[PDB]
Amino acid sequence: IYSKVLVTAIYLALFVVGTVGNGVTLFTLARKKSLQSLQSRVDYYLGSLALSDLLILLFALPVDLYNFIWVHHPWAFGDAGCKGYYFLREACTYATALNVVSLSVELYLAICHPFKAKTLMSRSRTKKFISAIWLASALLAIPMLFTMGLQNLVCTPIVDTATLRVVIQLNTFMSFLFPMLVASILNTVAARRLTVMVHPGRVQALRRGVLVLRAVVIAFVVCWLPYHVRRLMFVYITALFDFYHYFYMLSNALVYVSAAINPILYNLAEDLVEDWEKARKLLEAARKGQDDEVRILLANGADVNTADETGFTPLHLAAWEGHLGIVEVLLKNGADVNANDERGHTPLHLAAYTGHLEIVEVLLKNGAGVNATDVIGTAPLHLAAMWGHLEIVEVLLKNGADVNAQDKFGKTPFDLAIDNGNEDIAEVLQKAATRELEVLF
Ligand SMILES: COc1cccc(OC)c1-c1cc(C(=O)N[C@]2(C(=O)O)[C@@H]3C[C@H]4C[C@H](C[C@@H]2C4)C3)nn1-c1ccnc2cc(Cl)ccc12
Repeated sequence: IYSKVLVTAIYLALFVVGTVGNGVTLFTLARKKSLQSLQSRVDYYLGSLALSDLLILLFALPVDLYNFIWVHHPWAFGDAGCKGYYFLREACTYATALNVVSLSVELYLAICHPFKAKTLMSRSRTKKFISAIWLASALLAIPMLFTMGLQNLVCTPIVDTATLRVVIQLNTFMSFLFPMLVASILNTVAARRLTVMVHPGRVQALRRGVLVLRAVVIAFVVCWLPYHVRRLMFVYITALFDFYHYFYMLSNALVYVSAAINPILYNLAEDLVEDWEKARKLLEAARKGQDDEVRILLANGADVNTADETGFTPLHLAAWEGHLGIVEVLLKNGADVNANDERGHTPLHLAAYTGHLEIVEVLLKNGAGVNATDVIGTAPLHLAAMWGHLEIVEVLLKNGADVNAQDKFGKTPFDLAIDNGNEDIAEVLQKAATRELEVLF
């Protein structure tokens, strides 16, 4: 009896947040206009999946909560509500299945037949086609009007178990399993081709669409499998009989919980990957040298102080690749000049390494740590003397570089200069050293 309240509270909560959630999602994707066509066509399929979820929450859930609340009470929705409850529930399972299949085809064609896709696909055609999806869904659901009926009050099948075993089997085959098999094959083949095509506005959309499709396909199996499993049992199939009763109950809730959380989830997940893509784009743009792309991303709201798995900020990559323009703009939008990575390298280490003179100047001008030492004990002057960048050694020494600094290997930059046959560079450190001796006295 106590559980009834607990289930009610949970079931009511799922209803209000589920209806409003899917409603907001429906109204949002409606207003939403994207320049990339596929972005739109993806959102059309995401609309009809939110509609399918909303219908089930408005029409089906309330009937269940009554069936749960009033156990073994008369069916109080008439023969119309009886036949209709299963029509809508069957009409939505088809709609969802045809959407995830239609979406996966459009996204397969995009990647694997682009110059066949360009000549076939359009926002208008997708919109007109998603109508056909809901028609087919309604026509495929018509048989459930005749299978279910009212008797003595129970909304129970009004047809033989033989004829009923057929429809349940035909339902589960192409409202599930067929879509699952088609979605996973097409999305796999496409995703493999996509990761190869990497090894532009349209190309961005594809990576988004493939993520979306893998997210909805995983969300589709977790929700509808225990349900369709439960259905499949009726067709084929004690003390555990009462224990297998819990599965039936658990499978219903799952369809509802999923349908209610998916909007709250998708939006939560979209935000994270939305920024994760911006940050990933900035790092690529910085290292590549697309000074244009960087400008756009920083305005968009990309994190100036992003990092790699290694701990390479954009300023590390720009300084390393020697993109003075990108270095200048990164510092302009408040990049950490003294930022460290795993090995403990600052940008000034990398600009002294590759030997970009003016970047070394800019980093120091914007307050770079001149003596900054890494894990191995190495400093920027070690690296300039190592590669023999005489001009960089000059400015480093000029900006208060420690000519004496030794590493873990017990080698100073003076030694490294000699050890690389850099006769000129070595001569400058000797001069610099004896000057430091005289001020020390
Ligand atoms: C022989 O059936 C099973 C055997 C083993 C496990 C089962 O479910 C966990 C089932 C099963 C499936 C359905 C099952 O899927 N009913 C429906 C439903 O979804 O509500 C009903 C009946 C038809 C038309 C329509 C849609 C389908 C199939 C309404 N109902 N159902 C059950 C039938 C009879 N007694 C059961 C007792 C227990 Cl403890 C659990 C399940 C039972």
